[PDB]
Amino acid sequence: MQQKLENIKFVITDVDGVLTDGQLHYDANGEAIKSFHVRDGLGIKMLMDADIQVAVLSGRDSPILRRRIADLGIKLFFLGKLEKETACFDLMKQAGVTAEQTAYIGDDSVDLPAFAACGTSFAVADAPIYVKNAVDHVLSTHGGKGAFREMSDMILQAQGKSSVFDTAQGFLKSVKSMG
Amino acid sequence: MQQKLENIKFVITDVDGVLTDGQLHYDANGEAIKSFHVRDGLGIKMLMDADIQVAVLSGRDSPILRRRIADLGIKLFFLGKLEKETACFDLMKQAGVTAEQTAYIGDDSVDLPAFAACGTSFAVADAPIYVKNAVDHVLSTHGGKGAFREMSDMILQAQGKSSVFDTAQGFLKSVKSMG
Amino acid sequence: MQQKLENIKFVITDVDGVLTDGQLHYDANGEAIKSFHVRDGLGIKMLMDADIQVAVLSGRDSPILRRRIADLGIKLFFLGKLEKETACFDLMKQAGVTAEQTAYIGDDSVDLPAFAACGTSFAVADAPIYVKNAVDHVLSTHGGKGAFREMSDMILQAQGKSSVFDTAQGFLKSVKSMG
Amino acid sequence: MQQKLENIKFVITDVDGVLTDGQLHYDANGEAIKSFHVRDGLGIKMLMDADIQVAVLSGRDSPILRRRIADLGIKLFFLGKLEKETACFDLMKQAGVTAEQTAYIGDDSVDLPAFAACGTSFAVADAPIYVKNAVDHVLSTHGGKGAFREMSDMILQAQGKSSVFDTAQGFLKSVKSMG
Ligand SMILES: O=C(O)[C@@]1(O)C[C@@H](O)[C@@H](O)[C@@H]([C@H](O)CO)O1
Ligand SMILES: O=C(O)[C@@]1(O)C[C@@H](O)[C@@H](O)[C@@H]([C@H](O)CO)O1
Ligand SMILES: O=C(O)[C@@]1(O)C[C@@H](O)[C@@H](O)[C@@H]([C@H](O)CO)O1
Ligand SMILES: O=C(O)[C@@]1(O)C[C@@H](O)[C@@H](O)[C@@H]([C@H](O)CO)O1
Repeated sequence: MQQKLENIKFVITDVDGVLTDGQLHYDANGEAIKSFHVRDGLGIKMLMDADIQVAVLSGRDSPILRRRIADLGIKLFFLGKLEKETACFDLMKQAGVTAEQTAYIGDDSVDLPAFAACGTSFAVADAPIYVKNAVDHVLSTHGGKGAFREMSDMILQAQGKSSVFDTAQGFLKSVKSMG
Repeated sequence: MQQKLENIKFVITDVDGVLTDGQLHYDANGEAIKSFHVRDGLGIKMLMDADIQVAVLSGRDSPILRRRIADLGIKLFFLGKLEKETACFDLMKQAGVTAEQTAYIGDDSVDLPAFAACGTSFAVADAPIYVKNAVDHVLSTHGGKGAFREMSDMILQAQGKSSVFDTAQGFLKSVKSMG
Repeated sequence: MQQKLENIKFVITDVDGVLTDGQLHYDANGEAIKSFHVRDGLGIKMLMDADIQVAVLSGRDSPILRRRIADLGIKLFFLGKLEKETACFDLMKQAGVTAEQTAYIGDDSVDLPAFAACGTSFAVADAPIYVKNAVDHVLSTHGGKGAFREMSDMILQAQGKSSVFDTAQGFLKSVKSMG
Repeated sequence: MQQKLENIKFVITDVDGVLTDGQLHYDANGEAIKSFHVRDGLGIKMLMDADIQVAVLSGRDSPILRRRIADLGIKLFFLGKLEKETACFDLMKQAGVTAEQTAYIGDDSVDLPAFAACGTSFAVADAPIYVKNAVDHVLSTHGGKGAFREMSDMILQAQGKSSVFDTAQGFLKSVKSMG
């Protein structure tokens, strides 16, 4: 993984079952709550601060997700988008990066075309076998439990930028970019 | 399981403890949130697209559940229905299928008559022993964690229709029927 | 456990960490959602139908809990009550039963006086060691995951009344008392 | 741990991933629900009653968190505070205690400066390796599942004050200070 992890400048993430644990919390009007993970959020800020852009690609759209996106300072994203191959290529163009500079993390069949578009692919731990087979690296953490952060930790460390998370002094240098 | 799985044209599912993990999220006015699983939802759409109808049978009713049902394009259902044997037979009549073409997935005693009505029965992994004893197949996944999708995956693969989930090209052929 | 389980006519249950998993879901105004378990609810109805009364004893009170209590047909209860010894004795008096006819299920220190008041005591699986030490029986299921139902199943079976849950015909005889 | 645990007079806790399991439950307007743990709450009251002050230190702020803080009788706290070293020292000054009388419990990189400021540090069980490496003691319980209570139990027992939790009589002596 080292040689691909080293050249990542852009990360695209699916939401449901990656940034969340797959649960859709309905009320009478549809999605009412989305549950994201706090250590994921910090990982997102760490990547951005380390000159790695972050994008969101989801087959669902909601004002809730759009709010979490704003909270995190995420700029590039396509929502309600079920055909994800063309979506990935469009996001890379906006990011000013190539496919081999791009990493994608997913959990289900809808992500299979995204895995094909991006140079590096990750699956969350609770992903089905046919998804795990299609990615470069299967993560040890379940979706919505820090799976993104585990990935972001890997990418940063590969590029020698682990101080932001493994030392008090490293964190307290990018602290203005953390929230 | 192959010979029964091959002839399934209709799936009836219980909600609480199957499509959910059994939790009822109350507020002051009763049920306030229901949590469904995203990979279950995709499995539901995949079955329908593969000419397998899907129905919901629940001993509880709520505007929340009725919304999730609408979101998924599910047509046939009986809610607030605790006597489930007659309910299953009525649903099969509406579906235009027979009992041996019908599969049911449940988690508790209330589902025991449904298991008797349908030709093929599944239990979620966290079902009690007396429920596991009564079904044809006990699933490895807990309710609300993809138990339905595990079943739907099994049914499709038995009928040679796994491409919709295990290949990017298969998924990107039924993509208009996925949401 | 058989000889005590056989003579139980009354069950008193704690809420947080027994009927729930211990989580308190706050909004700005305090408790906003309480999550109960569906298989617990059915167990509650089964006990009542088998001439075993059910009571709730909680150190917290909320309109949410009061709603779930009404939904279940539970009549006897004391809420916001942190001194639970006197509370248990008062509930037994209302139930028309004795201490050796009474079972209590708890998860934390506040339940320790309740264990002392009632003849039979249960601890949920995730209870601390000092709680497990104080009860007659430690359950295998975690609080809010069917711990009550596991107990209710035990009590009924001890008294020869397991048909209501382990047979379709048994369930479909008390079906009007199930919801 | 005994010699440090014995002289603790002040505990500072992080919220997300310690008092909660790391999940941020968004609606359209941001954080909509925070989930705390009931056995944690009792541990908080037990510490305070045993002349150990409790403080909250979080990089996030919300009316929800401020409500839970009020519910628990917690007085000292700094919210929305991402640089936590100076924050810890300020809290100790308000508490009238020293650094070697102070214990901190965290789960992520943002807590690394807090670990350095306080004499005794704890990590929740699901904390990353670089956090576990930085603390005096790694807890066996996951964040939001009683990790705080496990710590509070340890501190009290070290100081000979375990009766409040391991005996009915001990609990029923500080019962007015428990809620
Ligand atoms: O919202 C989050 O997920 C995030 O990780 C984001 C960060 O901005 C950071 O604020 C962290 C906490 O505030 C750190 O204690 O929350
Ligand atoms: O709501 C869902 O559960 C579902 O699985 C349904 C599908 O329509 C699909 O939209 C999927 C996601 O949108 C795929 O990324 O959500
Ligand atoms: O609300 C429940 O927990 C309960 O178990 C109660 C029962 O009344 C019953 O209705 C069951 C479901 O309705 C059975 O499918 O819900
Ligand atoms: O809100 C809680 O977490 C707390 O633990 C706090 C305590 O005040 C106590 O009231 C307990 C329950 O009320 C005990 O049954 O709740």
